[PDB]
Amino acid sequence: KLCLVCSDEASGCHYGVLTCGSCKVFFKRAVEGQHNYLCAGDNRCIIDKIRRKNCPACRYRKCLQAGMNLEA
Amino acid sequence: KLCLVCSDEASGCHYGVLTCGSCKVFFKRAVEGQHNYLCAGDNRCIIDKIRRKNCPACRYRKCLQAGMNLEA
DNA sequence: CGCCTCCGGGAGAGCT
DNA sequence: AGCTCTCCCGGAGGCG
Ligand SMILES: [Zn+2]
Ligand SMILES: [Zn+2]
Ligand SMILES: [Zn+2]
Ligand SMILES: [Zn+2]
Repeated sequence: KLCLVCSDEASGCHYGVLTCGSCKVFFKRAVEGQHNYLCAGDNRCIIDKIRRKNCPACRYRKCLQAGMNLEA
Repeated sequence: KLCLVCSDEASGCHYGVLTCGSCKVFFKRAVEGQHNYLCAGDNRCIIDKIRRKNCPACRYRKCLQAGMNLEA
């Protein structure tokens, strides 16, 4: 039921991991677009439905840590 | 709204032709399967929802004649 | 960003 | 086994 990256309600198993719609699309864009992000805090930011936009850096890291792979 | 091959409820436009979902996957498998297929009747089998299973030979023939190709 | 639609295709459950 | 067919998830394209 819950997204392993932000804990919004999960919409399926995406790129390997139980994930919400928005994190699926975010991850795809993050890898393909080869953006390189930057944490403005400690790399410890809180990623939930309310704060996930704030730190793409930590959100992307949480994505990686959950095991998201573009070709799972 | 009706599959151009078996007249079941069409699920959209697959490989060029308005078809149902089972005709989509059947055609793909037949083409790539490099398949013999011999009709047990006289190449005039009735292909509908309840009968499309019996004769791959006619189903495939009907698929091709409907314009299904693995390009579009 | 977060969401939509559309169609391709993997997979696995279930015949046969 | 081989075949059928639905469920689920992929990319592309587009949108506010
Ligand atoms: Zn999420
Ligand atoms: Zn951060
Ligand atoms: Zn059909
Ligand atoms: Zn036949």
